[PDB]
Amino acid sequence: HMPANHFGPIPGVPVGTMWRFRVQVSESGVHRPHVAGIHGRSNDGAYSLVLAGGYEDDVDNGNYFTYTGSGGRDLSGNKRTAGQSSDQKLTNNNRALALNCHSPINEKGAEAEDWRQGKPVRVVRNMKGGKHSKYAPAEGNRYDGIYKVVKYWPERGKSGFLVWRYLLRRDDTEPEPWTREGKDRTRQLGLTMQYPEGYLEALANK
DNA sequence: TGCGCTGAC
DNA sequence: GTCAGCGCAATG
Repeated sequence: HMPANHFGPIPGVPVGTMWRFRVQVSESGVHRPHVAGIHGRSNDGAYSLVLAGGYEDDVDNGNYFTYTGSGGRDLSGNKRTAGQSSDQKLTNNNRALALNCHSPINEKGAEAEDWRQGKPVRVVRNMKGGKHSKYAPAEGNRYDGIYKVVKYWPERGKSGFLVWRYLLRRDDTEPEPWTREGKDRTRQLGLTMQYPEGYLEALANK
């Protein structure tokens, strides 16, 4: 098993792989947290993240995307999601993603000096991101490859509350699964949606 | 809309 | 131990 702090691609899991549920993506090692959008360690960096349309400030343009940090929410009442209700902070997961940027951690945001030297982040796109993105898969989760953090900065989001934003750019030798070349690669690799054992059965009989 | 669960600390 | 949390096959 790859360690939890493994940076980079997971051996045996090619770009284009698909899983129906987040828990499955977690077991693959691609994105360990089954809920959180970012998997990171505040004093190391972020190993992966998921675009699932959970934050209104996310902007997905394929090879480039602006990701939103987590937090700035009031999850009281034993919740896991809510609208913005407070300013986000460059701590925990947000500090982790910032560390991937090839530049000294800056409390006011920073820009990378040769973004390609930054730490790699595995990116997964979820179907729920399809309401505001033409790159999200129609179903489940899809591993889209390695991206790097070009820069990050704070600014008020659509809600009026401060949010941390990150510009990610793809840096992977395998083709993007959404392009013509990528769909051919997926076909060539024979990749198909991974469902839990007995899921389809419980779906049909249902 | 709240629960069981997992990773970070 | 405590807390964060881009889930969800659930439930009204």
